[PDB]
Amino acid sequence: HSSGLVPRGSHMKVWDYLCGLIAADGHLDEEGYITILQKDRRFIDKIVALLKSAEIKISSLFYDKGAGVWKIKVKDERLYRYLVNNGVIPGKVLRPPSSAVDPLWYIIGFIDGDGWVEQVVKRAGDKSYYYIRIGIKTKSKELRDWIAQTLNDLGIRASRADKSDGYEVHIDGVEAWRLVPHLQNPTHLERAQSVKDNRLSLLF
Ligand SMILES: [Cl-]
Repeated sequence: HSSGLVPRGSHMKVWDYLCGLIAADGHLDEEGYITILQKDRRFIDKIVALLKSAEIKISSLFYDKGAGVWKIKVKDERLYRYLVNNGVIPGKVLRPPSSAVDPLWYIIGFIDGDGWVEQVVKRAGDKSYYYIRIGIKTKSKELRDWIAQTLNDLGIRASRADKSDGYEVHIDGVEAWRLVPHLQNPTHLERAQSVKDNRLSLLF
């Protein structure tokens, strides 16, 4: 019984997921093209499969040797319009998506596109307990604020931290484990699993 995939069918979430993914890792250009950038090729493969599923044709897929990333080029008017109507501004500060986008699925997409998984440590009676943190960093304060407030509204606790080079939202411990099954980025999934390797993990 296979799960943890981006939903399809009558309650599909492909576009909502892609909205967050592309907001995180994409750029829309003057010509009407969407370019999705990812370093990790096995994640690239999953994106390609999702786009195929949505009937979105790929114009090109090429490894930018300079930047060190794979670029998926897409030329699709309906997708381009959907994206620009959900805070994905063309050029080179993002806005939150509208109410019509499934917020949980946009946020998962965004985590997959540009978030990270790390192990943090809580110090208790002279011992170090490890637990996972999912983090997003963005230059848009408005988007960061919305991600945090939106997760809080869903009942998934999130905190905020302001860094010299950007605005962070943190989803820790149990809260992160509530998102992991939905993440498509295999690097996230492996790093989450690594916390169990510690002799002292807070939750395992
Ligand atoms: Cl944990």
